[PDB]
Amino acid sequence: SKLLELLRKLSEALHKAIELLEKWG
Amino acid sequence: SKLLELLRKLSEALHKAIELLEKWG
Amino acid sequence: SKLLELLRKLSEALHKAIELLEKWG
Amino acid sequence: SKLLELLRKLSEALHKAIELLEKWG
Amino acid sequence: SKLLELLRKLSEALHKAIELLEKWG
Amino acid sequence: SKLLELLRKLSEALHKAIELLEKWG
Amino acid sequence: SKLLELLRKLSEALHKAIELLEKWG
Amino acid sequence: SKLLELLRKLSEALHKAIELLEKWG
Amino acid sequence: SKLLELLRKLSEALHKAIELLEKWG
Amino acid sequence: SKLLELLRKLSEALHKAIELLEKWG
Amino acid sequence: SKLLELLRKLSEALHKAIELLEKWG
Amino acid sequence: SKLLELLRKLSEALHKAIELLEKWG
Amino acid sequence: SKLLELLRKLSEALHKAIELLEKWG
Amino acid sequence: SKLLELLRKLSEALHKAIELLEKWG
Amino acid sequence: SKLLELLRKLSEALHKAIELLEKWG
Amino acid sequence: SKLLELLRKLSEALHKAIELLEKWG
Amino acid sequence: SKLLELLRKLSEALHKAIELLEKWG
Amino acid sequence: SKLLELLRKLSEALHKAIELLEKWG
Amino acid sequence: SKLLELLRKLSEALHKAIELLEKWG
Amino acid sequence: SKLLELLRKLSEALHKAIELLEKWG
Amino acid sequence: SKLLELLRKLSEALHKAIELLEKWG
Repeated sequence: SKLLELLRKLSEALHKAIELLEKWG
Repeated sequence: SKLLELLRKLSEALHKAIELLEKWG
Repeated sequence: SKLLELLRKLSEALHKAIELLEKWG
Repeated sequence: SKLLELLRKLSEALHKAIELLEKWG
Repeated sequence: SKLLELLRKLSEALHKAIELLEKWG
Repeated sequence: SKLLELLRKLSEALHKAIELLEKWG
Repeated sequence: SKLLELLRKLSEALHKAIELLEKWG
Repeated sequence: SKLLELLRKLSEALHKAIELLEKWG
Repeated sequence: SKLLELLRKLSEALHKAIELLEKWG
Repeated sequence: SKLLELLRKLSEALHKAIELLEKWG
Repeated sequence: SKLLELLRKLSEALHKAIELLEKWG
Repeated sequence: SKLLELLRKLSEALHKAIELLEKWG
Repeated sequence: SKLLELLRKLSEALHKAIELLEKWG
Repeated sequence: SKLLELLRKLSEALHKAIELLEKWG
Repeated sequence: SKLLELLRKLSEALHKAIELLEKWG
Repeated sequence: SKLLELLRKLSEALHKAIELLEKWG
Repeated sequence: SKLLELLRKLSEALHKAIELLEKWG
Repeated sequence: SKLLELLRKLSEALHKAIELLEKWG
Repeated sequence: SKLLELLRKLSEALHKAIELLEKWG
Repeated sequence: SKLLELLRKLSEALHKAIELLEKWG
Repeated sequence: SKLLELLRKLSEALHKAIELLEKWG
């Protein structure tokens, strides 16, 4: 469960970073 | 522009698949 | 309903990729 | 050009089918 | 309506695939 | 050649029958 | 062989559509 | 059920034509 | 080759979706 | 099982198209 | 180049997620 | 703001990973 | 094994994206 | 056990610094 | 740039924490 | 070494957040 | 308050690091 | 050893001083 | 400004303690 | 050498913390 | 009591330093 929550947390950091790239470019 | 929206749609889907993993496991 | 949400999102991404293939090709 | 029109056409139909799965499911 | 729209869309994909066969053959 | 032509005419008819199914349905 | 298999498949589909046209009309 | 059957047949014909496209192309 | 291999892949998915529509509907 | 099989097949197709985009671009 | 490599890697993680979803589901 | 939100999201996952590391080691 | 390989995959994608942000920004 | 305790400690501080940056920025 | 540089530094730490989890797990 | 490598990494990131807080305040 | 909490946090991590140097030295 | 011991003693006094700054501040 | 200078000096000492744990460890 | 300059670094933070209490007290 | 305790601690660190000067010198 704690390794699934880490995956979820990592995933949503990745979505924010992609979101910033599309906002920029 | 089109490339970055494809990028965003991928990570939006990747997130929703990981959300499902956490809900299942 | 979330399994079908995931399915819908993947087909959206598939369509946008193939759209980009036609514009490039 | 013709082959890419076919991929796009097929991609539209696949999207229409998954859209009907989600409405029925 | 959705079912008939999908049948029409598939029918065009099939027609342009056969159009491509005839040109290639 | 003649066989590919018959394939084309068959698909033309199949598409025009589906078109009138949608018009009637 | 596959060309005639396809031709047979189109014919079988054309008949199913026409069959539904008569039921509806 | 009859429109769904018609739909299946069109998909089968469409895949048979793609088999030939792949071989010829 | 790669375009036609993708073309095949769309068809297979479309057929899987339709088989599910037919079973639900 | 069928929802997941179709989900696998969309991802499989989506991965193939992006592979082409990377070669083309 | 780098934008496309990120797109390909997103696709790979999306497929691994789904492969896991298919295994669990 | 968006950069700072990413930083925050990044170090939460990192804290979670180290918590896992601590529990495992 | 597969859950952790997925973790590695998201991690690699995250670093790719931030590498892009740094180059763009 | 002790050296991972130090990892956890630096992780807590790094997070608190980020949180201050985010509130100040 | 100090933000971006900072982000790059945490992304590196995250990756190494992950890489240790997968070797440990 | 791999653990110490991480710990050095966290030290770098913490010091650069502190440097940012000193510059901003 | 937040600034002072961060100083206390840093101080206590430094003490734990020096504790560790004592054991290894 | 005596150099390590003085280091520990220095860190101790530093912590209680910061502990006093936080109570006073 | 004096609290931030003290904060700078704390992290500066902590980094050097870490950097010496890596030689000794 | 580095152990001796850690000693110096700790001493300067110790001095600045006491100077703050004298200023505050 | 806390001011007097910090004073006792500082006295101890300085005495320890004297010891070291006596050993080296």
